[PDB]
Amino acid sequence: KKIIKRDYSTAPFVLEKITNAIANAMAALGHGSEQDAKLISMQVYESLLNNKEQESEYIPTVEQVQDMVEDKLMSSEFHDVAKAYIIYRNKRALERKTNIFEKRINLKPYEYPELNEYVAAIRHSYWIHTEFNFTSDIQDFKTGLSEVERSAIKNTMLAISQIEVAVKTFWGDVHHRLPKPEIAAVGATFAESEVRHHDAYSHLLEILGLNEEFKELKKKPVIMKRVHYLETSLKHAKSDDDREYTESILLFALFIEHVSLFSQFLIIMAFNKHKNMLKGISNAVEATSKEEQIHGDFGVDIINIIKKENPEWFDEEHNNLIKEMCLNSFEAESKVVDWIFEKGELDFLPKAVINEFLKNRFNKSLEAIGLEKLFDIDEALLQETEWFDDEI
Amino acid sequence: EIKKIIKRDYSTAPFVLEKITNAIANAMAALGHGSEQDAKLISMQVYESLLNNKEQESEYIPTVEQVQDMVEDKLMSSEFHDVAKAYIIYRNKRALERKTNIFEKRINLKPYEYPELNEYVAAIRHSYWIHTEFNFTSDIQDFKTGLSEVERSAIKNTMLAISQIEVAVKTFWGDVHHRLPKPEIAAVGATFAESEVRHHDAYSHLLEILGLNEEFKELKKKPVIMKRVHYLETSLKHAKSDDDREYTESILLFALFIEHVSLFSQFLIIMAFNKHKNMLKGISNAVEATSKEEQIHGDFGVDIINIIKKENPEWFDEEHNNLIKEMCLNSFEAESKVVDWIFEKGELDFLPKAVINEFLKNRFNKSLEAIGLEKLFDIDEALLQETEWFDDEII
Amino acid sequence: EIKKIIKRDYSTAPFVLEKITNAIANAMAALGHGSEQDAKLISMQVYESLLNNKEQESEYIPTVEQVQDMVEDKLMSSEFHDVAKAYIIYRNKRALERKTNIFEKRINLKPYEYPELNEYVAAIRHSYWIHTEFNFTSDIQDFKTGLSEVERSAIKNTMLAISQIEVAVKTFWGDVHHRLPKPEIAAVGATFAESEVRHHDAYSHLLEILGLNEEFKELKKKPVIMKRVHYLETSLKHAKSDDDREYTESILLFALFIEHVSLFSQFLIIMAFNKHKNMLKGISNAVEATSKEEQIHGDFGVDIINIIKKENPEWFDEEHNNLIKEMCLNSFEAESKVVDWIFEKGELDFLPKAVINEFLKNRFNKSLEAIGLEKLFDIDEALLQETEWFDDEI
Amino acid sequence: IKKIIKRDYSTAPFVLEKITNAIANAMAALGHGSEQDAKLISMQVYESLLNNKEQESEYIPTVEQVQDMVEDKLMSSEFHDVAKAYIIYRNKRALERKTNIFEKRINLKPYEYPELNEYVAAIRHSYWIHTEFNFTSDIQDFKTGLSEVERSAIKNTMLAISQIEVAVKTFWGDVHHRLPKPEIAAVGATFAESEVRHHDAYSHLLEILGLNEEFKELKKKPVIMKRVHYLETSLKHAKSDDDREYTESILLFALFIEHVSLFSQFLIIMAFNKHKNMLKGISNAVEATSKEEQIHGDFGVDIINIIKKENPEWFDEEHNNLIKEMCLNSFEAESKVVDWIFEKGELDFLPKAVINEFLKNRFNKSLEAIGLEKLFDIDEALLQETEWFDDEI
Ligand SMILES: Nc1ncnc2c1ncn2[C@H]1C[C@H](O)[C@@H](COP(=O)(O)OP(=O)(O)OP(=O)(O)O)O1
Ligand SMILES: Nc1ncnc2c1ncn2[C@H]1C[C@H](O)[C@@H](COP(=O)(O)OP(=O)(O)OP(=O)(O)O)O1
Ligand SMILES: Nc1ncnc2c1ncn2[C@H]1C[C@H](O)[C@@H](COP(=O)(O)OP(=O)(O)OP(=O)(O)O)O1
Ligand SMILES: Nc1ncnc2c1ncn2[C@H]1C[C@H](O)[C@@H](COP(=O)(O)OP(=O)(O)OP(=O)(O)O)O1
Ligand SMILES: Nc1ncnc2c1ncn2[C@H]1C[C@H](O)[C@@H](COP(=O)(O)OP(=O)(O)OP(=O)(O)O)O1
Ligand SMILES: Nc1ncnc2c1ncn2[C@H]1C[C@H](O)[C@@H](COP(=O)(O)OP(=O)(O)OP(=O)(O)O)O1
Ligand SMILES: Nc1ncnc2c1ncn2[C@H]1C[C@H](O)[C@@H](COP(=O)(O)OP(=O)(O)OP(=O)(O)O)O1
Ligand SMILES: Nc1ncnc2c1ncn2[C@H]1C[C@H](O)[C@@H](COP(=O)(O)OP(=O)(O)OP(=O)(O)O)O1
Ligand SMILES: [Mg+2]
Ligand SMILES: [Mg+2]
Ligand SMILES: [Mg+2]
Ligand SMILES: [Mg+2]
Ligand SMILES: [Mn+2]
Ligand SMILES: [Mn+2]
Ligand SMILES: [Mn+2]
Ligand SMILES: [Mn+2]
Ligand SMILES: [Mn+2]
Ligand SMILES: [Mn+2]
Ligand SMILES: [Mn+2]
Ligand SMILES: [Mn+2]
Repeated sequence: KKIIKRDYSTAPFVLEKITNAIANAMAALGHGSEQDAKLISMQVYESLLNNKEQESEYIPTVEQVQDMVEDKLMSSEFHDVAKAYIIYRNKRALERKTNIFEKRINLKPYEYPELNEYVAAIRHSYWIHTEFNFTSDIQDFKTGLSEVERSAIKNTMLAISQIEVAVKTFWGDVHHRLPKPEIAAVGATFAESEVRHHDAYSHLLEILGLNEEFKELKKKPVIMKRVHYLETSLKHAKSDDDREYTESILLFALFIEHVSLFSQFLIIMAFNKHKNMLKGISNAVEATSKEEQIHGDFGVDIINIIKKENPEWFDEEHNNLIKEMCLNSFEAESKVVDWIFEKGELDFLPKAVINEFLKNRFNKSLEAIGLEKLFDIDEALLQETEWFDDEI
Repeated sequence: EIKKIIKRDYSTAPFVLEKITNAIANAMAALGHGSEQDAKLISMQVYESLLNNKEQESEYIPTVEQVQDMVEDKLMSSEFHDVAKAYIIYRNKRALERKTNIFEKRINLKPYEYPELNEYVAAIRHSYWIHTEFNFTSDIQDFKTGLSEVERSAIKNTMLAISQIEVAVKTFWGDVHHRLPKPEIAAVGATFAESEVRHHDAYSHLLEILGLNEEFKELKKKPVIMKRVHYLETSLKHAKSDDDREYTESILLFALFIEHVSLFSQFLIIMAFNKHKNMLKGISNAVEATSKEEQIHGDFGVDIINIIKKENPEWFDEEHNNLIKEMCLNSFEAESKVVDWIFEKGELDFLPKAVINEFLKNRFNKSLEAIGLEKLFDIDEALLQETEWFDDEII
Repeated sequence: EIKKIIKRDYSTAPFVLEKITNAIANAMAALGHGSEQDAKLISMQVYESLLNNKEQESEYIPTVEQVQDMVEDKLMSSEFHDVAKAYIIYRNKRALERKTNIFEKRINLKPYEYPELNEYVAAIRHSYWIHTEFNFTSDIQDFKTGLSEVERSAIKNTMLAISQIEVAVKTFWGDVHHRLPKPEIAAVGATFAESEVRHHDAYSHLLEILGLNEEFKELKKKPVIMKRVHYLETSLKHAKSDDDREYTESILLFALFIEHVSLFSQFLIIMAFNKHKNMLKGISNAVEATSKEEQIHGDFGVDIINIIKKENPEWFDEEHNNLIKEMCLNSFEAESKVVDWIFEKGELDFLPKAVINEFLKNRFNKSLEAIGLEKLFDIDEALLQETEWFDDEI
Repeated sequence: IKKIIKRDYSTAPFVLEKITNAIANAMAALGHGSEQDAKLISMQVYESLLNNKEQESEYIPTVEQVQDMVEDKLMSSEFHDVAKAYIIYRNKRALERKTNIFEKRINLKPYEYPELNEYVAAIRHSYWIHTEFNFTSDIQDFKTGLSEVERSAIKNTMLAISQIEVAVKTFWGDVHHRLPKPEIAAVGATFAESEVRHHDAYSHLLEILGLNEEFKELKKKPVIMKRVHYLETSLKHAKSDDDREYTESILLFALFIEHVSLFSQFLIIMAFNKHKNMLKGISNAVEATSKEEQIHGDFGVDIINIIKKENPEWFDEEHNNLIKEMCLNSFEAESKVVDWIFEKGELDFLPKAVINEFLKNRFNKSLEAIGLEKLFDIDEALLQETEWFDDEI
């Protein structure tokens, strides 16, 4: 009575669909007739009937029906039709496969409609800094935070602005190498969120009087070693080779988007969760974290589409490079944290707790692709930042 | 005496003789020929000649460049000939370095070379909308049962015409930073690019809910649409060119004619329909929001063209102005034919083709005039006044 | 009774039944259905059906593909249906992988995919020439105290027209390996590129010694030349394109019309002069040497197009074929105008424009026919016969 | 004043009318002054030049000294506007006369670097095909005439040459993309075709010597993998879109790859024929390849010196330490290739010590050619043993 289609949907069983598929294979070779096709269809039907005998819960698949058609054509006089059927079916199956790097003729239907959720995610998360009030935050600096706390916040703000207050064009340019309408939609939507993040942190540098301090940040050794791993990771961002460009997406989504700013997002939101201070800045950092989580997630999905389509590319040589880069990302981010707390650590958020938080983020990134974790974790120290992931 | 000076930016400032002395002293120090005492002597000569021009002849304010020309003249009249020559060369080199090039990348993020362009990001953030904010329930009812066959055919054709531009992959603005590598331009491009994602989603939804998906796939086979695709593709011929001059022609025709005129006859039809018949409420709200964002898109293009013209005036000769004028006529011919096709089953009493055609002719003239070019069409101000309400709702 | 087999490379080899047995056993091993014993039984059936063909043919020799079709047929007739299906798919997959793609890079240097293309390197090594090998002394004497004003104007214009193409930077052949990344194509590219340096140096020297350097700088302003530059640039529109189908149009128009027809009216004019008037002995020698090298250049391009057509037949539709025929006519119109300009001061009695025009029309038809297209020009066989000596000199 | 030094440093007869006309043209351009005024200014320039000659040090004026003098007299005169316009026009003409190797140009002629045309003439002169040589004697020398030690050394030397030569080589043929000059395009295309000839020659030698199978397996040898590593590192930026990165590739390629990588192997084959009077055919082919490799590296040295002269800022201590670092890595790997060639034993007439000094010296000459200091200490006695090699080339 029913059939499971290729898209896993159920549809009413129509024997004429089997008859016509056989008749078309027959017509293509000039061997057989509508009468012969009807006979073969019945043989296929009688066989399906016998499968409902072994199991009452059985409903045939389109691929099970196809395998059966082929088997009956091999058992018949129409061997040339059987061979042509096998080849034709296999050719259509190969044509139905997707290539993320290849352009398509038609706009609709989408090849990866699940990616449309990323446009909806950013439209939901959409924010402008002008929606927040930084008045309490300015006062927290004037008459509520200690020299040690104010140095840590200043350094954290500067570290976020290093990445955020810049020209960011990776997502906006992703459609040049992944030429899909659904990816272009995501790319454009993410590019604009990067304009909003720039405007937020550029405003915060202004109102906090950190503009001069920001221009001189590039000359700091800790920042130069950070710029070095960031630029190394984006080495192939403009490459014409699809495998080289995949390395850029990988390191960018997994480590840049998902770990580079989160030691800093943690610090600002720690001050707020703990002391109920930095209200406006915390709101802006939380909204950034939410959009950064969406950015990294899309990258993880893109990598998994690439891996599924080109599994050969993901060998031991590739996996050792990712693990090499992951460690260099950690060592550089750990030294950024050391610089943030140059004037002293915070009793409520020590460097040890921040370092476990980073190590874990890097492991989750590795695990998201299908790689084994790189760091051993102190579960007790990690539990101290469980509140962060509950809020994002 | 001399109390004021006109600066390079044409602003006025109090006259300070030490500024002339220091400029001369620095030229002298660079060569090791002359002293502050000699510089002071030359400054006075410059000052005395500046007075001879003022109260003595026409009651003027000297310019920084008139001062510079005078410094050079006194240096040549003095013993410091090597200083005179070095001053001439340094001044000219500083003049060249001071120029902005929209096509060249700059070293530092701040200061911005074109900070006026930042207003376009603010404009789109203000005009920002998603179709999910509107309710198209009444519109679906109007279209399926509430419209006459003449009205329905016109609306269907208008919707299809908007969708052949809007329901497509649009990456021009998102890619503008490749040839115009400025942070402030990159910000505008990204914001405009996302606005096109929203425009696509809106008209794609409208094709779905109005049951026009099948008529949309078959639209490409229509002669009027093929003729439209032809001028649109001709206009974007150099959109991916590596020559800055060729690429400028693409920005020009795209901003001035594609962004400012191609969809506006259709935008006018939907607006006039709601205005007179109080129908197509949701679609009207969506068309109005698209019109506002298209006006912003074309405006940015106009500004970009005027920056390019100011920096490369040689590129904008009579041969290139005749090409724009010709393409403007081809854009009008094709859009006028689109309007004829929209009203194939009959014209609307409240909005005749004659009123639509004057509205288009005027939009094309404003585009030409916005770029310092001569108007192309002669306008009947009476037929044009019938669509004045449209420019009220967009501004 | 079956002693030989035709292999895939069309070579004949002794028939070995164990080769059939092992192919069946590998398909059987891959699925875990059957045994070596079952494979030998299927082999015997295959051998038996091959003999039935020998009964009907005569000295029937099976091909590897006929043996393959037979293996499949016996597997379908047997209990091993899964093995028959897997054999069909594997054989077909292996055949698809064996196909060549001119635009794709290969892993190994040897074996060559197109070894016939190596002949072009040998062809140029044979035709290789430097202008310094010829003597232009008699030519300088002819060009002053030997030619009439009509003859001298024609020669100067012919030389200038040749130089319009030859005295320039030519990098198409040298850059062909970027889009057709084959070692054998890279060899031809480099060899053809150097020949262009030799062609440039030749015509640049002739402009110097004939005192045509000033006339050459002001040739670009001539309407006939601007019209020529227009079709030449249109033809090379996609020469640096990143799309393989667009780039193929550039190779096509370039090899077929630019290389094989653009300079040939001029080559014919100079040759005619040495043949009939017995003059310009040095210049005729260089022109003949260039003609032979241009014929080699266009020929390689024709071979490249035929490889592309064989591999992507879908690309060569009616829309494509109408563009080639459109461009072929524009090439002819522009070249016919060039001939009119060469003879602005008067035609030559031994070589009239009508004879030159039939010569061109025919060259364009041969180009079209070389890539399997229809002959586009109406030919006066009598007027054409007047220049058959040229082709009987390349 | 009888003669003047021109911009190209050539001497020419002094003509005062050349000064008069330059002044008159500056005057004519503004409509300020006359030929009479130009003549007066010319004389002032002449008189001041005369003051530096007969009266001072028997000097010869240069075009730029005459130009500075013209400007000085114009500044001393009433024509301050033409004095200024002269200064600007002279400086504009001087800026236009500057060359940028990375930039295109409107006109084919005149050439910016006409000295580079000599490289096309050099290759046309050195042009050869392997079909011109007779390898009959060589084939038998290899099968039956060589000892086990000698045979192994020749086989390894041939395989080492072929590692570089039997391959697709497109660097020179692609140089015009980043150095877009007609004169560079001419050398590049000429050099690219010579590499096709080199490929055909060593591919034929692998065939006739029965080394095709040993060649396919050569890639798996640790010494060869180590060699491929420095060669690929050196050509890291060969396809880069940055002019400074691409310059590093040209540098390492011309100086070390072209001028040194194959020269130990070229020396082995030459020395063998010289001493043993065997491998006459192969020696002829090797000598012809050595001659064309010397031309290839020389053009590269000239290109680097043009780049250095135009962008001196690029050649700092950080850059120079990288070249010296890469030069040592090239030497280490090449010396390892020498050890592998003689794995079955050294040659009495050509020991590894003599080959190693020969290499060290070649690397020093490369460094010195682009104005860098040497790196290796040389044993002049061991080096003298290979002076015949440089005489042959
Ligand atoms: N509803 C059905 N009832 C019975 N057999 C079916 C049905 N749908 C598909 N099949 C089987 C018959 C053939 O063996 C095979 C392919 O048939 P076909 O008519 O092309 O449908 P389909 O599943 O490929 O979808 P589509 O209509 O989009 O091509 O699947
Ligand atoms: N020309 C033919 N030669 C051989 N078999 C054929 C031919 N035409 C149809 N068939 C058979 C084999 C196919 O699996 C079956 C259904 O046909 P068809 O709908 O065209 O393809 P399909 O179901 O395999 O894939 P798809 O739905 O992606 O088009 O009919
Ligand atoms: N206020 C002034 N009073 C008199 N002369 C002035 C004044 N400002 C500028 N000048 C003249 C003096 C010199 O000839 C020439 C350049 O002087 P300078 O001190 O560099 O100022 P400026 O106009 O270039 O501004 P800036 O501070 O941006 O360099 O302009
Ligand atoms: N090093 C120098 N050599 C020669 N002339 C000099 C030098 N320094 C200063 N001068 C002269 C010429 C300059 O036009 C003038 C003012 O100097 P400066 O402010 O540095 O340049 P400027 O006003 O022309 O341009 P800008 O202010 O835009 O950099 O003084
Ligand atoms: N000499 C032969 N005698 C009989 N059958 C043969 C012979 N050579 C090939 N075949 C048939 C047997 C199989 O059906 C089919 C493929 O067999 P196979 O052993 O792979 O040889 P081949 O022709 O593909 O060459 P290769 O050894 O390079 O793979 O061809
Ligand atoms: N793994 C297998 N699954 C199914 N059939 C197989 C398998 N291995 C061998 N065969 C069958 C089908 C092949 O055509 C035949 C000969 O095998 P094979 O030499 O590997 O391929 P082939 O001769 O078709 O192509 P080629 O020689 O070019 O690789 O044996
Ligand atoms: N032979 C000469 N005798 C005297 N002055 C000369 C001579 N040649 C050049 N000069 C001086 C005069 C002017 O100041 C300056 C430029 O003069 P000019 O006539 O343009 O010659 P040149 O050196 O630039 O060569 P060219 O003829 O190629 O332009 O050089
Ligand atoms: N139009 C002019 N305006 C100002 N000075 C001029 C003009 N024409 C000639 N002169 C002066 C300045 C020049 O240096 C000099 C010689 O003229 P010219 O040969 O044209 O340039 P040049 O010798 O400096 O460079 P070049 O040889 O590269 O052309 O005469
Ligand atoms: Mg189907
Ligand atoms: Mg200044
Ligand atoms: Mg096989
Ligand atoms: Mg001159
Ligand atoms: Mn961000
Ligand atoms: Mn981000
Ligand atoms: Mn839009
Ligand atoms: Mn728009
Ligand atoms: Mn040629
Ligand atoms: Mn040619
Ligand atoms: Mn070589
Ligand atoms: Mn070389």
